[PDB]
Amino acid sequence: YTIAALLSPYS
Repeated sequence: YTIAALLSPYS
C-alpha cells in the first residue's frame, strides 16, 4: 500500500 505523511515542527 501507499501512504503519505507530512510533519512540520514549529518553535
